[PDB]
Amino acid sequence: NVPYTPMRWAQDVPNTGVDKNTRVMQLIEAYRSRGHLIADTNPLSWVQPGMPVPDHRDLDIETHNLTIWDLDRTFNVGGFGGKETMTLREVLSRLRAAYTLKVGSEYTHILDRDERTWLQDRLEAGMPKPTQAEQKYILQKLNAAEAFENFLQTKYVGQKRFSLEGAEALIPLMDSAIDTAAGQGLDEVVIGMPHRGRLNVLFNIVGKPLASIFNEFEGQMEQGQIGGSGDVKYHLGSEGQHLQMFGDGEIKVSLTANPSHLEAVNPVMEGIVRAKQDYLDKGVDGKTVVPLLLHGDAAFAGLGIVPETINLAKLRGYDVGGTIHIVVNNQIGFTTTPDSSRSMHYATDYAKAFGCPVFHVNGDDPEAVVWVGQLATEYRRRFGKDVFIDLVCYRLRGHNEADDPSMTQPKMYELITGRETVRAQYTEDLLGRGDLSNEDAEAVVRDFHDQMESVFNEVKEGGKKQAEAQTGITGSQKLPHGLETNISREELLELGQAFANTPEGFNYHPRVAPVAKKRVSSVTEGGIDWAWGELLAFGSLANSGRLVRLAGEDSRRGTFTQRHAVAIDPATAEEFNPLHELAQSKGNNGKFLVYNSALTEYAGMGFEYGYSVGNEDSIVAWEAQFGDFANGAQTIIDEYVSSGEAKWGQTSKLILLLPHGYEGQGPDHSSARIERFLQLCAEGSMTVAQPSTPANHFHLLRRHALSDLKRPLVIFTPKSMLRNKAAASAPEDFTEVTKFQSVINDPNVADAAKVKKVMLVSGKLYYELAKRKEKDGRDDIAIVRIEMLHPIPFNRISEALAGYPNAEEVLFVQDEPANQGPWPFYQEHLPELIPNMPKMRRVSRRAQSSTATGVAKVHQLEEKQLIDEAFE
Amino acid sequence: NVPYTPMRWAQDVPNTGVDKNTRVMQLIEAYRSRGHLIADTNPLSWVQPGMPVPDHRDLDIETHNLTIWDLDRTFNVGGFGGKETMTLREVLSRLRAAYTLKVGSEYTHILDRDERTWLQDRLEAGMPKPTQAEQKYILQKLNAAEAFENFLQTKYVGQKRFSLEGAEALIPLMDSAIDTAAGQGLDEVVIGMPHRGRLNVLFNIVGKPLASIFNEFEGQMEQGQIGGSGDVKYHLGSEGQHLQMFGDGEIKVSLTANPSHLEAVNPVMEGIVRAKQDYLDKGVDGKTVVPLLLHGDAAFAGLGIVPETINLAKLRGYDVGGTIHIVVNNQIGFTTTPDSSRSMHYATDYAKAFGCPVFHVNGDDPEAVVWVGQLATEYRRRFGKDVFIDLVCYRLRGHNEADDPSMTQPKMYELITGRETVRAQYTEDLLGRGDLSNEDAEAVVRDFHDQMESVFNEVKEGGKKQAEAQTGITGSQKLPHGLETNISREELLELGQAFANTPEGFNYHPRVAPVAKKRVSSVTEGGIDWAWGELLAFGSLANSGRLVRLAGEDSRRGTFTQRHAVAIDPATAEEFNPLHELAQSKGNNGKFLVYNSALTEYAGMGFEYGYSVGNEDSIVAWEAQFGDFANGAQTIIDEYVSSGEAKWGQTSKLILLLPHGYEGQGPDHSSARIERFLQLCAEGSMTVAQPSTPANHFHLLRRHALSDLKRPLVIFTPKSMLRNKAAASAPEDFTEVTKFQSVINDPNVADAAKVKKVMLVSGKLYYELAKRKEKDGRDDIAIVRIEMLHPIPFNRISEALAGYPNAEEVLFVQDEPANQGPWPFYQEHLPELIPNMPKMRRVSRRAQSSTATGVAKVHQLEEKQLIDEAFE
Ligand SMILES: CC(=O)SCCNC(=O)CCNC(=O)[C@H](O)C(C)(C)COP(=O)(O)OP(=O)(O)OC[C@H]1O[C@@H](n2cnc3c(N)ncnc32)[C@H](O)[C@@H]1OP(=O)(O)O
Ligand SMILES: CC(=O)SCCNC(=O)CCNC(=O)[C@H](O)C(C)(C)COP(=O)(O)OP(=O)(O)OC[C@H]1O[C@@H](n2cnc3c(N)ncnc32)[C@H](O)[C@@H]1OP(=O)(O)O
Ligand SMILES: Cc1ncc(C[n+]2csc(CCOP(=O)(O)OP(=O)(O)O)c2C)c(N)n1
Ligand SMILES: Cc1ncc(C[n+]2csc(CCOP(=O)(O)OP(=O)(O)O)c2C)c(N)n1
Ligand SMILES: [Mg+2]
Ligand SMILES: [Mg+2]
Repeated sequence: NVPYTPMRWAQDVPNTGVDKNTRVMQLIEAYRSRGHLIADTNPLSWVQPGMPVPDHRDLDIETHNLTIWDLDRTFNVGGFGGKETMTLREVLSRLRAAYTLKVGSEYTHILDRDERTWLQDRLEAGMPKPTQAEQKYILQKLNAAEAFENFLQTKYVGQKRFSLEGAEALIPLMDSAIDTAAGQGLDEVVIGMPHRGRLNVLFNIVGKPLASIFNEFEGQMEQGQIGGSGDVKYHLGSEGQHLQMFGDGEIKVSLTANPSHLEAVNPVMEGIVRAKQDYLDKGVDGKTVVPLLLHGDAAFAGLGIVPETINLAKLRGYDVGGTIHIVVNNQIGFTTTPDSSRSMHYATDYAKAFGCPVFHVNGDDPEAVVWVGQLATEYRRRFGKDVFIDLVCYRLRGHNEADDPSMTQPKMYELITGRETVRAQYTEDLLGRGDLSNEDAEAVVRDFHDQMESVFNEVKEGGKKQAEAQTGITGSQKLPHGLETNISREELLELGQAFANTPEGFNYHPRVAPVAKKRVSSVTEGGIDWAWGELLAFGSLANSGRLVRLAGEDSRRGTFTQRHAVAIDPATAEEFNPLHELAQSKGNNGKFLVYNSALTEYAGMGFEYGYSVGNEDSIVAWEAQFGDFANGAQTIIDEYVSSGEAKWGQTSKLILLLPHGYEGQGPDHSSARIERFLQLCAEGSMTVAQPSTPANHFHLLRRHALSDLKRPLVIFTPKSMLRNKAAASAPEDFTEVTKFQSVINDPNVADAAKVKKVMLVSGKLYYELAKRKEKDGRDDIAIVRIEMLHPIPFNRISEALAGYPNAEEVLFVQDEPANQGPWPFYQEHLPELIPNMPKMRRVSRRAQSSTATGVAKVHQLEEKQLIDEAFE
Repeated sequence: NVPYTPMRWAQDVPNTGVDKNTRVMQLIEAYRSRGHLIADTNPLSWVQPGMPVPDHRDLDIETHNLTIWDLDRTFNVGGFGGKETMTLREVLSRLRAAYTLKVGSEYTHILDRDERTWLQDRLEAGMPKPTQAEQKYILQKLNAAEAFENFLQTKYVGQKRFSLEGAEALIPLMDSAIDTAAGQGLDEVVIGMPHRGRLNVLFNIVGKPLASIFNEFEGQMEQGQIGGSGDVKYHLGSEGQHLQMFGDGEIKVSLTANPSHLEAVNPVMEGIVRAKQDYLDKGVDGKTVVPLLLHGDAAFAGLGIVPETINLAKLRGYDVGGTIHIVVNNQIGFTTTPDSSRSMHYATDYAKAFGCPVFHVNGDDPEAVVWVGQLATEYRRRFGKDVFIDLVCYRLRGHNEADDPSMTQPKMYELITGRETVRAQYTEDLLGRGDLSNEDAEAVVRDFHDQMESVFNEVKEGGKKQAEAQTGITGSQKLPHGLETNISREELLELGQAFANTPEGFNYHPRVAPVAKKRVSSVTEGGIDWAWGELLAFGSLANSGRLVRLAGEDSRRGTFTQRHAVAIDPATAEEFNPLHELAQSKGNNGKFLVYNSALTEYAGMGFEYGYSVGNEDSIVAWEAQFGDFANGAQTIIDEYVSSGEAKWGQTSKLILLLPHGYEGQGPDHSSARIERFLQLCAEGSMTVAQPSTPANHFHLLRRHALSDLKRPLVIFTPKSMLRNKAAASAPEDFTEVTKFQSVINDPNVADAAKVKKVMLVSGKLYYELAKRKEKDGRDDIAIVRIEMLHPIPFNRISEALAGYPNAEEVLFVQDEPANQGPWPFYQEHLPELIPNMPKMRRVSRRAQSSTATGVAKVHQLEEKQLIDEAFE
């Protein structure tokens, strides 16, 4: 059992052609670059049958024209090993000790010279010898891990727990990293992980009490929100403190909630870290909250969310100072082996796309694992980049504790069954080298087992409660009754002037300058458009002292060239942000931050959800280029935004801005899928709206921000109505009207006793129906708008309908096909809530498999047909 | 304007320490590895503010301790340039000519020695000088590209076309690759691409007639399916032939349809290629259909689907022999620059994760572009791997032709406006070197313009038609009336025996052997379970002579350990596939292929959809581990599966198998979201079913496969009912019952005149209601099952209800919450279709924000409450 190729027999060769010093330098370079291919990093003596084996002929002395006859000759090595001269025997010895034992390293692909040199120097010095106290501490942590698993196995046999047996070195690795961070003087560590070994990390790293975990197994579950539904035990989070064992440091440790969908926590935990860093406010030399992210081997190589999130690492609105990644490589999926899971040689090969170092370590050598953890945390602090650790280990049982792995992997489980554990091997090694006594080794085991037995008995004394029905979360938060959302006239004029107070030698672009002038004059003469209404809302909130963040694709300029929140000078390329300047000059330390995202919907929306959870007092909004591209983030909508409160008691106030409207641009530029969002709504989970005037958009945003109702808000924004002059607003609507309106009654009814038809509408189709009513002189019709879709404002609709006492019909008019839009939701729910209402009649487009037509002339024909049908 | 650092002044250094020959060899290695960092590959003299500049100090002679005084000394170079000895002046000259001009190359990261040597040899030989005929051919293609763009600009000013101006060298690059493939003797080339330059590729590469394109611009659109809705002009496909210009070769060229969602065509086009290769059947040395895939720079770096699809390249059921990738790098997104789009230095850095070569080429040197195209196609044929080309160019106008790019990128568009085009530069170069006459150069332009003018006039003679309403696609395909789907008794016994005809020294695993015995005995004694019913269906179809493909996560064994389609011997690890053996021994050349996928839902389902389009006569099925993970493939469901026929006239017969059932395993292991699928259904777009007996599943699959209705099928499969003994089937149900049943009436009604309540149910809740009815002895109830959900079998439901003439109530019973499951769909539609039916009454769980509870005791309490409410 020796891992190297034997020395071969050959004749001595002449020193002609390429000199032999050149050949020894090429050998040094080959080991530094490719020595990881023959390193002792696998605990099993296992080669997977269907995977390609890379060529490693570069690592034998025959390929470089050297021979056994050169081993005692002396060569120039140019500073290698801190020496100018050396023998080939000593060169080989040093290379093999540094690159071929229990740690394999990849770092030669890095482009910067100072980075490479730092790693090379530390990797060739070697691992320093640890003290006896340190060694005993590693043994205590290994014992805790294994003991906890065995206890649960014995007391709860059938129950599913996802054990860590085979990979117990994870606990001392995570402990090493957190300890190093506490020594550097940082503030917090945030963890995200999957199912494998979660209950073990909660108890041994985060500090969740043991009574809580035993209660969970007996069927008593802690309640997050009053009337909530809950979730399984390996999807929950917690908080705690960590004290340095040999130091005076202290750090805070947190773990975040997640669903079963793998790798969906990656963008969410990045956002939590960014929000916490922004609140501390320590600058460019700060970045004092550390992200620690755990993965599995199959998931890391397979799912596309992983590289999509790593791509945000060095961008302006997303940087968090680097991420420490740990991949638990146990050489198997569920029933699938690596040959069917990836086309890369290693699972951690995405690192080479981003220019980052990788460390592969054997999971049966605990002292090497502790060294790699320390070295990774130091690299992050100095260079501010991502680092990857690959922990090679195995899985002792099946995927869960009810599965038999021998059915599909017979030969692999011949090597696994009946091994000795990592705790047993380490105890034997220390007793051999005289580093520990037997009394000590026996106390370590006895003490921990007594502790667990004590707690267990205490938990069984208390009787078990019986099951009870879950009530719901509708009334668990209060509604803001009697809140006024209008600003003063002085405040409005100041916001207007912000766009005239340019810096010293700044000029606008000729096509942007008219927009600025109109903003300054409109706050006194009238004609405020949609974009200006939105910015007035965010600006007012930033003045009062809040952090406002807006992110999305092309969101600084706007997709439809409507926003202009940051302007650029054509001559010098200088930037200007008016509303941020005004906010910083009022002495409440408010901020208005606008960012252009990368081209992603899954990672984008996930990052903003995380930001809202990490800072409860910020106002965050994510914008989509068109609302039709939000189905690329369906996982986030279904697993976090729509259902997080009912499952975990985690609340958010994220704002989604989704453009919507039927205008003839085709099936992928027409609908944001209102019907889908209204399906997800129940128990008052979130608010859904489609306003028709800039002032009403202003009031909706301000009510959300100033209330104490911590639930999300989904708005359906316009595309063509942005520049419609019948939709503009007057200044009195921002300063004398006090509240948001959910139903707007018809403003052009001469006499209410002559009405015989009522039309209900939502959105931009109002302005067409109104136009036609004026042209044809119809005094028997009244058009009523619905601005808030969920919840249903049934008291207001009832009040409006009651105002027309001679009505015989009610029509519901929409632009969308009959199986889309708000009609399905309203035809089900509204008749129950208003019993005395006449039967409703739909007027819409026919039902379709796609969203809309692809021909423009057909679109125009359909619209004419629709409006004609509405007016008999 | 010289691109190199000037030679510096220094003193001569002594030849001591590290020898100077060693230093010259290190310089050669540095240029081979990192010389692309200073290559002349950008047509503009532009450096983006905000992007990091890599260190390239390795490329100057000072860092290797050499000086101007060494330039005329002679050194040993070890075969470089085919010489044993050389001067430092000649070394530098050769390195600069190979690695620093118009082509930059990355290949030193490849692990195989033979690959590296092949590339190195061809890259240092240089580009061979082309003939005059070849040069004139390149000029014809450049002219065609530019001329077409200018014509459309002049005749249709406002209309959106997404021009290729700035990147016209793409047309000769694609032509070079297709020409090389025709010389190798291959069969087809399949293309997938986005919006940028699509109408140009359709006319100049694929051969779509010009009349068709002009008609599109005048509003006359070609119809795909009778009564279809359509799509915009830059989302359509076509077919054609390509003849070799200087050869006797011929090849077929195809382009595939796609939606606006970027990069969603990547898995679909890979599947099309695999299906075509399988039909030709030329073996391991075949792989004679070439995939050619075009991207944009922002999309390639940002979206996660790209690396997820590249990861399938070398896997057993997905390999297609390599893919040629082209990235059109025009240095801008929409309004976003590379500094805000990626954290990699180049857009093509994912190549380094997979071990593949990259070529960067200047888009204003057309002869170099043609060389790189040829070299890439040769590399693919020899090594069978992926290859990446980065074409560096610019965008002349805005994102579309209605946008002003100076608002946000002022300095970049100072360099672009008023340049001379690539056609103009190339014409000037050839006239200078005496390679072309003026008469020739003028004829090239005049001839092409005359051709276009001719066609245009012809198109305007014919009058324009007026718009007409679109009718729908419901009746465009026929239903299989009078088809019988039963097999013979002889066929059933033969299928059974397949599991007894083991190879010579094969034995089953002890926990798999009972399953095999039961399969052999059940075909004569009874008790056939769910999994065996499914396999009997697929086996029968493979016997008749069809290719059957089943793919999914852990689909060979089954997630619930139920299928065992391939078995493994514990002693030797040999594999056995019974139903494939039987099919190949019947002389119709049938196949049963089962594969375990990687851990992906987006790339998995996309690949299977593509397979169904590439071979219309195959039976393809994709399986999900649980139906709750299908929201990771929402793009494919919404943009391709649900709506492809109505948009493009593209038909498919894919089968989706989605596990579903409420059993107490929590919110991410309970629902496949039936409500979402029933929203997408209209115009008879696809079939949705939830069967309750193995025989009925058998008949459903066989009706789909033997009919001529080319639409998809979505089935909701069980988890616990897999092993329920009340659900098993007898042999007569496969051999004497002729058809599939859509409604199953109650089999335990003594007297039909005493019934006073009818219950409607679907799925596994039947077996609980039936149980209770027997226990309590209720003769006033009848339970009726619905097996096909869409379309609605309203004639059968009417017939069943009419059989009970004294009924007073109808109850609809489901397990799902009230805002989920089939109730929303049925409460809307069923009362209209059956006017005389009593009012329906719901019995279900309450409405919820999440799918299900997380506590198991609460689940049991809810189920009891539900069934009690049903029975008064
Ligand atoms: C979904 C959520 O965010 S929590 C909703 C929880 N409640 C329910 O779902 C119970 C059933 N629903 C209902 O009774 C109705 O839909 C209601 C009460 C929410 C609204 O019905 P109406 O009375 O017709 O609506 P109206 O617009 O008059 O609202 C009344 C008050 O509620 C407030 N309000 C209503 N919806 C919201 C909301 N989403 N956010 C904040 N305040 C709200 C209004 O500001 C108003 O305050 P005021 O009394 O100071 O003027
Ligand atoms: C969605 C698709 O795949 S195409 C559907 C197109 N048609 C429509 O949508 C029109 C409206 N729909 C209807 O009228 C009804 O829903 C129907 C006609 C589909 C079924 O009505 P019912 O008579 O209640 O159902 P039933 O199951 O008895 O169907 C009768 C016949 O239709 C056939 N059939 C029904 N649905 C399908 C289907 N999805 N695939 C194949 N055959 C089908 C049955 O095989 C049967 O054939 P048979 O006459 O040889 O016995
Ligand atoms: C997105 C998604 N797809 C599929 C699954 C089903 N699933 C659960 S565990 C698992 C295997 C995970 O393998 P690996 O990442 O190696 O985890 P390990 O069991 O080794 O810790 C799969 C496919 C899932 N939960 N989420
Ligand atoms: C999935 C998705 N997200 C967003 C968009 C919106 N969109 C259309 S084009 C575009 C920019 C594409 O940039 P690039 O890939 O460089 O293309 P180019 O215009 O340079 O050809 C974006 C974000 C889209 N169509 N699809
Ligand atoms: Mg694993
Ligand atoms: Mg681009």
